Amino acid sequence: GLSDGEWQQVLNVWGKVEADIAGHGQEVLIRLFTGHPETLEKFDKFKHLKTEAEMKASEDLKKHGTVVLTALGGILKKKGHHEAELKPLAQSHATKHKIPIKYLEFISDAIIHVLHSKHPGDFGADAQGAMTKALELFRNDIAAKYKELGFQ
Ligand code: HEM
Repeated sequence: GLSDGEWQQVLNVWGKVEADIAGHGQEVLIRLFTGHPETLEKFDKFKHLKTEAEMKASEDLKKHGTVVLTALGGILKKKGHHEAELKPLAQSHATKHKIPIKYLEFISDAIIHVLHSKHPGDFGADAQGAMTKALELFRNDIAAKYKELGFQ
């Protein structure tokens, strides 16, 4: 649960992402894959990537980063009223992709890391607080659907 002022911070930060969605999406995925190499094994289309240089050169990885962040941005713009947008993603991630909730924690922290890396000194303590709360809400509502499905 976020206040109006917190949502305002979230959507202000998101404007930074929307200025270069593919570059942010690329770096988020590279941070996830290099920090947590077990996550790469969930992607049949990226498992061939052995080095970060290969990851950086991959146009399909940048494409997938655009898909991921476009979906997250659509959810964030709902300011918590995201049941319809979140349900299909929870279902596909539990039943088809088999993504444990832990990996959603990993990517949440990766988003925070990339924001500081690309906007050093321009991602303030209030903005980090609000973004973290928004990603926690997203993860918690997915977790509720995972529990319904019995997925671990
Ligand atoms: C911010 C969180 C994320 C968002 C919004 C997101 C969004 C999406 C979307 C929109 C798709 C395509 C449609 C679908 O299959 O449902 C997708 C595919 C996928 N997601 Fe996620 N995702 C997230 C996190 C992750 C994480 C953490 C992993 C794994 C570590 C992951 C693994 C996958 C895989 C394996 C695919 C299928 C890729 C394919 O082969 O083309 N997702 N995701």
